[PDB]
Amino acid sequence: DFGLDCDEHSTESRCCRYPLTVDFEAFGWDWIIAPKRYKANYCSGECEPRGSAGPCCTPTKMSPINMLYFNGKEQIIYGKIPAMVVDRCGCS
Amino acid sequence: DFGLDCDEHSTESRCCRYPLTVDFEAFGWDWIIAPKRYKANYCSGECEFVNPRGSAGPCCTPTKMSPINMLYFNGKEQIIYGKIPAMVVDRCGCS
Repeated sequence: DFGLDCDEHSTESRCCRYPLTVDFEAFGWDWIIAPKRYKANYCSGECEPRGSAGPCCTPTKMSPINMLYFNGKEQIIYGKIPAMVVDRCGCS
Repeated sequence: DFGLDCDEHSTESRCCRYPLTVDFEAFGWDWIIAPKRYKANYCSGECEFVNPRGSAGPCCTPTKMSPINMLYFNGKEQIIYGKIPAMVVDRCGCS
């Protein structure tokens, strides 16, 4: 099947996926040209190398984003950065 | 911190650190010279509260991990000696 999606107003106790904007500009990371901002989302809820065996509401599928940024050497980098967007949440 | 250690068959519900041996020789990775076997451990237990991780809910996860040095083949009479990061769980906690 699929993962569950929730808003800030859900009274959902199970492993669910919530919206979240990651703001690089707000972090102050100005070496990042684009994007200044993107939708990352996150996982939260209960479940009835990485060293965790216990079930946990974790991203079960993530997708990359393309970024444009400085290394400060008059060197601008355009790259595909993996695992930046939580597309789906589930337990282990 | 929240560093509890448990052995197997422990009666424990809280976030604890359990033993686990990773055994390259028994697994058959004969290209791995050393270590043949090492203590990796893992985290397990419940966590109460009243970017490429993207998890907010509390979870029993390693709060500290350490590397191991490995000696292995690429099969070209090429033996590689390197520091391999995050291979040993040293401590477990909720965050």
